[PDB]
Amino acid sequence: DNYQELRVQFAAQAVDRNEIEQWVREFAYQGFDARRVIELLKQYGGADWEKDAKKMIVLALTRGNKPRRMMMKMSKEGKATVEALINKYKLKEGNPSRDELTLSRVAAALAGWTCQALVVLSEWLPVTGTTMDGLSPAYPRHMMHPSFAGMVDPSLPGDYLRAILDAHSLYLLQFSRVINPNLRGRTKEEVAATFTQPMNAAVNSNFISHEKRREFLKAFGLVDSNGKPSAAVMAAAQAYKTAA
Amino acid sequence: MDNYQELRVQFAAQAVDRNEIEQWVREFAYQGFDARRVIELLKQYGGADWEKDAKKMIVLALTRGNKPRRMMMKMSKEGKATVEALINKYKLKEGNPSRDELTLSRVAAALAGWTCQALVVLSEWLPVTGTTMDGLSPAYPRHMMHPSFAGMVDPSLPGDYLRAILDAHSLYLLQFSRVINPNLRGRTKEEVAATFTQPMNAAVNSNFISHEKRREFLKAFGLVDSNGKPSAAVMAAAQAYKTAA
Amino acid sequence: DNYQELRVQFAAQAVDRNEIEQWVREFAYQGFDARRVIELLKQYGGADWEKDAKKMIVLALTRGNKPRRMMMKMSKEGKATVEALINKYKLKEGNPSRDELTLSRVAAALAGWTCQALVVLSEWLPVTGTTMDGLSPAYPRHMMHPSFAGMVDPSLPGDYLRAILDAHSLYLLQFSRVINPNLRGRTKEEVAATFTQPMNAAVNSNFISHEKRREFLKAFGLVDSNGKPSAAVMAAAQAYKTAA
Amino acid sequence: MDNYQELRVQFAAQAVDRNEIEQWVREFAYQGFDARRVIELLKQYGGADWEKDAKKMIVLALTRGNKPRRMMMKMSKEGKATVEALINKYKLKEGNPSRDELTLSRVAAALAGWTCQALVVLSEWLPVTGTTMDGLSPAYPRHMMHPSFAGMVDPSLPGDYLRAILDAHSLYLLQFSRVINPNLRGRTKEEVAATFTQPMNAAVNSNFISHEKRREFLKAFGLVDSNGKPSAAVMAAAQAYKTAA
Amino acid sequence: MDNYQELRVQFAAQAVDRNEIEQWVREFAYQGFDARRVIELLKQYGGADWEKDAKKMIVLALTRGNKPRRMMMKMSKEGKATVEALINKYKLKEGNPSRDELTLSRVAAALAGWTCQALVVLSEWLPVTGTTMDGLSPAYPRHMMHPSFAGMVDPSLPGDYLRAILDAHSLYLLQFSRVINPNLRGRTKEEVAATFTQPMNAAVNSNFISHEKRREFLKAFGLVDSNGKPSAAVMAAAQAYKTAA
Amino acid sequence: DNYQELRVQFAAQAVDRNEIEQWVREFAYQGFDARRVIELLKQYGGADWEKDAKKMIVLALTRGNKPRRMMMKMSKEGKATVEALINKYKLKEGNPSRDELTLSRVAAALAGWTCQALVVLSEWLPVTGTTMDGLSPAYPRHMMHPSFAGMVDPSLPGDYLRAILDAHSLYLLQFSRVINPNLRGRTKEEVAATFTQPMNAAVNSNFISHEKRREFLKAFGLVDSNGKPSAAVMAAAQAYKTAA
Ligand SMILES: O=N[O-]
Ligand SMILES: O=N[O-]
Ligand SMILES: O=N[O-]
Ligand SMILES: O=N[O-]
Ligand SMILES: O=N[O-]
Ligand SMILES: O=N[O-]
Ligand code: NA
Ligand code: NA
Ligand code: NA
Ligand code: NA
Ligand code: NA
Ligand code: NA
Repeated sequence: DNYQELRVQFAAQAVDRNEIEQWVREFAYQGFDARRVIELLKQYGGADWEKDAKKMIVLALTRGNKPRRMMMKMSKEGKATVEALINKYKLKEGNPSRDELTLSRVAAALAGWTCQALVVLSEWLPVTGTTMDGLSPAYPRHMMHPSFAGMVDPSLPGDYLRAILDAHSLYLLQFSRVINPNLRGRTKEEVAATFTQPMNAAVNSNFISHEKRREFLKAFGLVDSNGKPSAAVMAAAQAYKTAA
Repeated sequence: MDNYQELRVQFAAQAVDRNEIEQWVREFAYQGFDARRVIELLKQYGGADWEKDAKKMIVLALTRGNKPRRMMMKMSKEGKATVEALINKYKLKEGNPSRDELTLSRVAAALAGWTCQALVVLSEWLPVTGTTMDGLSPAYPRHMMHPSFAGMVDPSLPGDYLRAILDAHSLYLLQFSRVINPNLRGRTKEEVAATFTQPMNAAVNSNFISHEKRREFLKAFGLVDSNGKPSAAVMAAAQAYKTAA
Repeated sequence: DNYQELRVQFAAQAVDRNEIEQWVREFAYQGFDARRVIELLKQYGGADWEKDAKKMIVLALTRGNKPRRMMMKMSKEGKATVEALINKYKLKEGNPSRDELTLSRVAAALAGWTCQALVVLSEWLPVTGTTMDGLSPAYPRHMMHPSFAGMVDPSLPGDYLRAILDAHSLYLLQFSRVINPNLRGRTKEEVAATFTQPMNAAVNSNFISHEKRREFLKAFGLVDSNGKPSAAVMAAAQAYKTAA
Repeated sequence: MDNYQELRVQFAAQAVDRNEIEQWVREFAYQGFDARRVIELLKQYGGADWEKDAKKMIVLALTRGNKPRRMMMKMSKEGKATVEALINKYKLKEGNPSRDELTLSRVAAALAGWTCQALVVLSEWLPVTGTTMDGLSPAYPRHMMHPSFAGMVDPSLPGDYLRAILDAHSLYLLQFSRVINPNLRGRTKEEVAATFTQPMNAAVNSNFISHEKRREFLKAFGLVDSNGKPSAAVMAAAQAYKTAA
Repeated sequence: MDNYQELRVQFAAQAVDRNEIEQWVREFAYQGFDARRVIELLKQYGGADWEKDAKKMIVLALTRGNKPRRMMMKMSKEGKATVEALINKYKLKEGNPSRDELTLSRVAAALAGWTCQALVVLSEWLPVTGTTMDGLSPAYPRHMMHPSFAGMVDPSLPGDYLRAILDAHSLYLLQFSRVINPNLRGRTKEEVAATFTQPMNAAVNSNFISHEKRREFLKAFGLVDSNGKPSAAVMAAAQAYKTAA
Repeated sequence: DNYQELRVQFAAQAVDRNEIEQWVREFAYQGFDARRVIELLKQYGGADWEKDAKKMIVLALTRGNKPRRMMMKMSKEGKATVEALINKYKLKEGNPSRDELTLSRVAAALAGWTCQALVVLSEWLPVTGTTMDGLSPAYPRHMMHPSFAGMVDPSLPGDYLRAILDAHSLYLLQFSRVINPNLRGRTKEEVAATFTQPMNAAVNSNFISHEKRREFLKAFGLVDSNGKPSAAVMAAAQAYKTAA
């Protein structure tokens, strides 16, 4: 048994690009499992799942991702509603197994609705639309949640895709610093290192086709019928370039 | 079949109803305290004695704070006995307990109409005195000198008038928050504001005391005129908050 | 049961200034209970209480307020005397109940004698008279303990009262910083925030009448027969104004 | 008698044999991992499946890191199942365990000849990308972009050529060590170098893969010519490391 | 009746007797050690061997310190055995125990008349050497180079002469306190002085060894003349302490 | 029993310089017991002790003084050798009793060989000869371990002795800072305060006579036949003078 010979023979094995890249995708970072999230919503929720999901998205966007914590500072009626949601959907916090629901996961799996809701919810978010407008004129409300990444069509022409992601990153920079106060004294590049992984995971996920995602981007007014980013997106992308 | 992509796209096609969503926002919003429950508990525990006891507890809250066991350690024998009896009768707690528990601060907040009037008498015995406030803004409104005041604000006031009322009140909240907490020593105005704006806005926007009755109190307190326009003293304090550090 | 109506009716209740101010006084900060202190001294001490109290005042002023701690660095004779005092008077430390004695409480309750003793004890105090003299010429020794606050007549004309308290505060500023080393890097205003509460409590307490307190101030040479502060008091008040 | 001074002086008179002492130095030198044991364990646990599984584990090491339980917490259901099976079959551990335990990093290191080739494909999915490296030194050699590369270095190369190869590799190691560890934020080049030079030199000088076969890999990778002279890209990267901060 | 105000005012009318109060001050003053008890314990434990053992313990205190168990860990077999026997015989402890316990430092302090003389021989083996002291003040008095020296000071010396003696001694205490404690690194002269002045003054003012016998030692040590006037070397060291940092 | 009289009579006792200085030496700091180290080596090692000691010195100089720690990062063969050494010689770490061996103690007790080995081992030491050469030209390799102190003849003329010790201290300054990283931000004088005690202990120990130590210094080329330090020693001494 010549271990040195086994080693050199191993090195002589093909470097199969197709095979290796498939493994990369198989082992890639995944933030959440959209198909499982919806399956669980339908399972626990039955006939009530759609309305309950909408409530859970409003909760995620205006109060956060800790159901037991938010209950401590809430009206009697609101607390009762959340209590019932926890018991019905077995809601957890943070990053449990894929067989468990969280408020943030509901928002992410149903991003088409979430992003639209941001238009309505703007002034009740941790970073408001008004604040974003100070950084870039008419900042797109549809981009104002990490859930937006799942609406991005990665097959857009490179320059258009980059503009969409840079624009969205301007929000992510502000949002990350509000949610995690310890990121306030860190550079843009350092903060980006913390939000790019989940962003790219959703951009490149197998959930919602390229064509359907671009349809959402067009419906949201983020790109025109030719896929070119809106003036507001271009402004925000430029603002990200010079952001600190 | 179980087409989750299809279910997701049809979910996205459903109405994003502004009126419906805004109702949910209100249902799920931050609540600092439950005024109706506070008064219910006062009446329950206090019976015929609740009104007088509530006034005592407000004076206690405004001059000694929100820690009944702590304040008893530095008090006259007679005062200590009064507070001891109040704790046992009303089951008083410290800080922020459940909705089913009373605290001194919650009594003051639930009964803000009286609390804000009492501030006129109590000015020189508050943690931040009226005299101190006067150095920051001339003739500072005494009615604004407790977090309880937020529950007297009418959120339907014209944007500029509402902003002035809140900015003026925030001048006090800035000083008060720094005095009661030596821990919040070297932080900026905005960092201190982050500690008081959430409970402030919750009381401003709560369903307790109608918009009209709130404005009536503001008028009675001399903080706004018949049209809701803030007084000279309020405007002065709002400007002082803008330039405050 | 209309809770909103109950609330507005409550607001319509009179704001009785006399009633409210009486409550303020009833609930006011009290540092110690002078009447109880003397009662306990007489009870535990019997025929020996007066002499023992004098010893306890010397202990409080030259060693501090921790009887068990000071015993660890004391002559055999001194240790035995303190041991006996602890056992006889059940002496405690810090802020126990009003039914318990401490060395500092004895000094405070019997401030008339304590303040006179300071003349003799000056160079053995944590802040010496010599040190005080560097800050203000001929600093009044009678003011050199927190116990002095109980000798202040709050009915003195405002300017005279202010001068007395400012003069006393010059000492309190130095003393607080010696006893609590963490106050050394804090501003005068910040240090004042820590000594003004117990000071004012004693100034405004119901123990020893206005007339009798002013008699002490006159006997100590701190005010003249017309209540006007001495030159030394005025000097110290001015020194406090410009102190850091 | 028991003359310890005499025994000590006669000990000092004994040979200080350079060849003997240098052999002891080698015997007792730092070892980061045991390549022969790694391959033995792979063959033992894997059987007919070991080669394909090893390739998977190398891709896993290079794109997700050295913590199999941690990476599983953010992975597809299918990916998680593959990794779970790999852990159970090969008894995978994290960090630096005993010689009798496999880790993902050890698989990559023991099979560096293949690992370094895979880096050409994997460039844009590594913690520090090839594109990032190109900004620091133009056309940075992809084959050098893993600590595994140290095991491909022939220590018998002429002094200047060896130094260039190692300096060029160290440019990557500087960036890589800072990226994977936010803990090593505000430290200098030399302080970061202190964390990677020991395992680097151990692999460079190890008895695994002959000097001649190592140089053959370097030649095949286009890093040196037929005489062992480093490529233009290697020289550029060596210079970049000199002036790096 | 129980008129506590009356009792308090009549208490204030009682004599504030300077002589009586000053006696109490002395009774209750800080005591660092009890010299009479130290010598009693030495005689008790040591019997016929106490004098020689005391000298050994003083040499031990001055050259190794006040931790007998610690010093044994870095000592010859013979030295260790001597110290071990001394610990068992005299029940030696570290730091500051009760009056009924001996320490090495207490032996040196209780027998300061001999300790200060031994410093002349021991100069170059102390934590701060005489040579080091000479760089700060020329011909620094060796007799002053231990805290034990404080017990040789006559507090009845004229104010200026006493101050000079203590200032000169304090120059050593400043250096000594900083050397034996790496913990007291970045503190000022006054902050270091706060750590040594209390035990210094206690020994200066203690009832052990008469004022006259203390001055006799000072004269014998060449530190003062027949009139109590400090030597040139003492004056030089006093001036050095004034300008020291 | 007059304790004051006993005290003054004690002071009247002779200050015997011979007696006192003998006690100083008896109680002096000792880093290790060379005679005991060799006795233990011979006892545990029997016929193998000399070869094993050489291995242990190479271990001490190239890996350090923690046998169980170094084993964790070592070849299978090397680990087995060290394991056997630990079991045979009952090797410990740090500062155990004199009846226990450590790797550093073997190197120190057999310094004559250790110092020669440094010539061979230079580039594998924590501070290399190459590094030392940057500070002082042709730095003497024989000085590059704390073990060297036991080769120093304290009877050398003062200037020659000082030059030897200053030269050796240049290495000790660099070495101490590498082994103890917390000494990096400390002054030369502060670092010296940590290495001078063990240095002087070995310089002045009763192990290996003055004549034999000087013979080693001459054989190592550190002094000439007249005891005068080499040019390299003088260079290093000067480098220590101006070192930070
Ligand atoms: O991790 N986003 O599918
Ligand atoms: O928390 N104010 O309703
Ligand atoms: O608290 N002084 O009565
Ligand atoms: O640790 N590389 O053999
Ligand atoms: O503490 N000296 O008596
Ligand atoms: O401590 N050296 O013998
Ligand atoms: Na998404
Ligand atoms: Na309302
Ligand atoms: Na008093
Ligand atoms: Na090899
Ligand atoms: Na005396
Ligand atoms: Na040695």
